[PDB]
Amino acid sequence: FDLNDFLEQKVLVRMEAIINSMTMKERAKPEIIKGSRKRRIAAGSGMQVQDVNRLLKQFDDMQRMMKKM
RNA sequence: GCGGGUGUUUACCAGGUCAGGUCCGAAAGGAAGCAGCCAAGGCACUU
Repeated sequence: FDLNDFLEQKVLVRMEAIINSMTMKERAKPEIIKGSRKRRIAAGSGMQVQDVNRLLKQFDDMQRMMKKM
């Protein structure tokens, strides 16, 4: 379960836009997303880095909920 | 070696285009621009 499936699953428009600025590798291996990438992304989707982190924050909790059944 | 071709590779770090999202604007319209793609470079092979 990567950022892709989570993509298929109105704050949504923004959560989609953020993921839509990532590369295929970033959507598949979310951990490789550190500072520099975050800035590229944040700016790429007209967002604030803090927002991106929120997005990553959610997907993480969402991820865990998966790895429990 | 020069040129051509082919496979593959490359988040951002002044190439082009720019979905989605963003900014300015009441609006009409403007601005920037990630991913993709194209191009370009790399690693090889080839002619």
